[PDB]
Amino acid sequence: RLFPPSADYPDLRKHNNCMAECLTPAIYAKLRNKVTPNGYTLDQCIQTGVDNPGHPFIKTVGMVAGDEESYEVFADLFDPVIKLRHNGYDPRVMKHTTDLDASKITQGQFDEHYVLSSRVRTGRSIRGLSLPPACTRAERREVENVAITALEGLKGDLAGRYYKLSEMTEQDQQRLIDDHFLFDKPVSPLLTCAGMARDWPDARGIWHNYDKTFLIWINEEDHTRVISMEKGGNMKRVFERFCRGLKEVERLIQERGWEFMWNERLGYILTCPSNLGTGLRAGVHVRIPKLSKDPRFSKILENLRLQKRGTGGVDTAAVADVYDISNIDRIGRSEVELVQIVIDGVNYLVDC
Ligand SMILES: Nc1ncnc2c1ncn2[C@@H]1O[C@H](COP(=O)(O)OP(=O)(O)O)[C@@H](O)[C@H]1O
Repeated sequence: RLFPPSADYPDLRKHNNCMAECLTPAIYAKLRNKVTPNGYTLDQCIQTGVDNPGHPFIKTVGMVAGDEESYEVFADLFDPVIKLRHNGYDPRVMKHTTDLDASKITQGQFDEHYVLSSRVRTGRSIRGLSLPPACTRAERREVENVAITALEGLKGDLAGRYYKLSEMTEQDQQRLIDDHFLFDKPVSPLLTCAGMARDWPDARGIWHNYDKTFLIWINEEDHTRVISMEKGGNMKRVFERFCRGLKEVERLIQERGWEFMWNERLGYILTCPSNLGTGLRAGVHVRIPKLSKDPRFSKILENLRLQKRGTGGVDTAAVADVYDISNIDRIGRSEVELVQIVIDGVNYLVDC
């Protein structure tokens, strides 16, 4: 690079994201010239946190990984960012336990007068291929190809079809978005500034079973986003389908020699440090008219480990008091333990 490292130091005054709160002159100077084997840089990692000083509805991380090696090469920034975002989980000293045994959720039925729908998602990355911030068009097509091939192996109620977004009409896309089945077009500046809207919709698509109760998003926010959902509040069956579907998807992918990005410190590796560990967001849509307008609601959400979101997701506000309520933490606690903290965390919200 053409200047001293410090000449490139970003202006982060009035930036309220984890990256800006952890970046120091020392860390920046030490990492500016380091690169991953695929050539991903620190400036690319942090660009979204530099360009986006806030967000209208949620606290942001302000950095993304371009590849698996980003988390090693830029550990001096990612590690304190991970600790800050995940309430003390420290990948330098701790390890993460994966647990997808659905039987340990023995009771799971919400009051259907208040809770409209129930959903469990995670993400998975394929090792050897760059993540969405950095992937070339050929890497991204390869991800689609590896995913497509594996998912044709799914049987029974998990049988489904892949739909390329390039071959889907605007009318069919918008329908699926309005019915909470398909991702929005990446217009969010968090995503665009991280390089995650490049070449859209090339190699993006949705795979789903006929009932739309097991869905997989390909190459939007991650390589894959694996989703289980339905109308109502039966979290116990939703999670049994999630665990069964996910274990099979893994086996089908592993059958051809691909591995998921994973290590013992970070659990499953994904684009954004907010989705590390389990990557798991178990949630419901809930009509909480009285509980929402109360001034102490934000304190009850942060203490119960839950996040608030709009009816149309992270970038929207609530409509008709219908709030998206799900677990805030994703690493340090297992998938089982996180589902349990959503079953309990909603019932406090249904009573209160
Ligand atoms: N519990 C839920 N029930 C029904 N739809 C949901 C639920 N949670 C999220 N969604 C839908 O998923 C889509 C993406 O929302 P987002 O907040 O980005 O969730 P995620 O990051 O888990 O994909 C939106 O269309 C949103 O309405």
